[PDB]
Amino acid sequence: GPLSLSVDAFKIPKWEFPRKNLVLGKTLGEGEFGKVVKATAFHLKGRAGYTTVAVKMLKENASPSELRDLLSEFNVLKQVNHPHVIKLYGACSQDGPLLLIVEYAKYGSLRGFLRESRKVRALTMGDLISFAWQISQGMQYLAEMKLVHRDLAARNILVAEGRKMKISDFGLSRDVYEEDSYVKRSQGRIPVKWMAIESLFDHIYTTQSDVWSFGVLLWEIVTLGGNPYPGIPPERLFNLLKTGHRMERPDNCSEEMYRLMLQCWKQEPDKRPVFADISKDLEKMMVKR
Amino acid sequence: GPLSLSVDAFKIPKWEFPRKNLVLGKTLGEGEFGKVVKATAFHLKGRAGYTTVAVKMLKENASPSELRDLLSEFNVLKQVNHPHVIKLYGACSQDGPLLLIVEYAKYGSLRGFLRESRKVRALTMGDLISFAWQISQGMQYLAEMKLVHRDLAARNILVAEGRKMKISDFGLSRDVYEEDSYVKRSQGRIPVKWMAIESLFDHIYTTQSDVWSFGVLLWEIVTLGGNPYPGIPPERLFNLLKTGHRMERPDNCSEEMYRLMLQCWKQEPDKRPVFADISKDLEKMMVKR
Ligand SMILES: Nc1ncnc2c1ncn2[C@@H]1O[C@H](COP(=O)(O)O)[C@@H](O)[C@H]1O
Ligand SMILES: Nc1ncnc2c1ncn2[C@@H]1O[C@H](COP(=O)(O)O)[C@@H](O)[C@H]1O
Repeated sequence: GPLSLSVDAFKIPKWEFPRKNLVLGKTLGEGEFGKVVKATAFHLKGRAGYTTVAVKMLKENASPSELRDLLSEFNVLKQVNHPHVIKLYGACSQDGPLLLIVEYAKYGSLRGFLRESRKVRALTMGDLISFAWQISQGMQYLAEMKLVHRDLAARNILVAEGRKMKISDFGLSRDVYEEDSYVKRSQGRIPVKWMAIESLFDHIYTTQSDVWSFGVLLWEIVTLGGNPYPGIPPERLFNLLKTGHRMERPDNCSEEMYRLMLQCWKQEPDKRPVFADISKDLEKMMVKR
Repeated sequence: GPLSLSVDAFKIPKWEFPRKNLVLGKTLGEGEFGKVVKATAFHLKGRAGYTTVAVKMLKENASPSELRDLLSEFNVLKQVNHPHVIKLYGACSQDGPLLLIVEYAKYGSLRGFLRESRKVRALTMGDLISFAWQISQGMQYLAEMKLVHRDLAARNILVAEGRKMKISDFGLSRDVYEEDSYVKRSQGRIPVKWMAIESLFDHIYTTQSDVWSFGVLLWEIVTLGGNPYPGIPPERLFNLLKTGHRMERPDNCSEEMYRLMLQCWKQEPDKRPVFADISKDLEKMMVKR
């Protein structure tokens, strides 16, 4: 089937890194299909000595779906280059488990980062605006590359040296040059509280649904890593969304900032801003303190 | 789409149990889509007082796929009744998260049970034969009900009072009355080292692929919860299987018992035994000590 084809195609070099020059350490976390360890790499891509890196691999008892997801992420990270997208350095596919070697972000996920802090780490409203703007810059680049990310959420943004945002977790990202949408027949593996209404009901993914997710991500940033639709079971989402309900304005959120989330949540996909608009909105709030 | 339909259909009574008569306790474990807690239920289905039960629910940030899986398991457990299939008592769908209330197996999963023991808990070869035979009895009942389980593995068999086997985890089970196969277009969410060769390559599931999985389950029992194809990455499975390689005879395994696993692993699905044969084989080994 499609996977045995990919696996053989794959197994039969700008990117291959020798296993014996990689040393694995502590677990940094598990996503939906991969597990990430901290690692160090010897003589990696022209850098002398060791370089601290992160490594993605399959978990115990990986399913065909997870393997496909990992090969997919690999295939996306090859094409992609932007100071706010996590950077890929190589892979080991030749004599052990499949491993992806990516850029190490020292502060971990944005969720964890935000949950460890408070608002006056002490973060200003400016820092949060700055975080949202960086991610938005990255999204505009991907939307231009014609890639739908699909899984935009605070747990999937990493925080690197300098508090730089890195968009992460490309297992579920899809190419949309041809038709400007990705449509998936069976049920998506993306959490329901981050999905656009039309992805939920109709299985349609576009850059405009990434904007929806970004809106939820904004809610996460502004609340310092709160849980969306708190206390509401995911199954109530169908009806609550289609009857026009949205999350209430959170505390420590200006009128203009809440207007931007509501706008990312418009039922009609074409009424939502594009990432360039979102970027221009956050810049404007930044400069007005 | 198909899910919003199910969720509404569902939300709009032999099985409904009042939430306020259920009290939740410690986590017992997480599967691929659900999380299970220990629980106690007041006045459950004609039983006076409290009854210790297990409860399945959605994890944090459940995806449409996981929700569908949970509704599916619910829909299967309603139809099913056998002393070696986990028993369903009710659900709470009316004013909180969706919860399935099932029979509590006090020894947990068979994997954990077996890994905690040694071979002379001290378990005889007879006890292991007895375990395999019970599971096989349950599988014959399901195959007769025209249900493909799909996810047969030691982690998905529970051990109840009296060391009774209970087949568990019905999220992925499918009806096959009409056509005697379940075929899934996209990539399965079942671990690759338990899948039949034709499920791996061609996405075909039948009672005969359940037999394949059972063969792997037998390997797990006989090794006291060993890890299949140890040290071999799941992605090498395509080629290793299609070139006719299988797991070597493990230690503490008779010739006749190893013959039964190889037979469950025959490339051609029609050359594998049916569960009734498997049952008759294990009975025969039992009685010859
Ligand atoms: N490059 C990285 N550097 C540090 N931690 C990471 C990195 N990639 C992933 N992680 C951690 O592991 C988790 C799972 O990653 P993922 O499987 O890509 O969603 C993340 O939420 C982070 O906690
Ligand atoms: N009825 C039950 N009684 C005790 N433990 C259970 C029960 N159902 C599930 N578990 C535990 O939770 C794990 C996940 O269950 P599942 O999500 O059905 O695969 C199992 O592997 C067991 O460790």
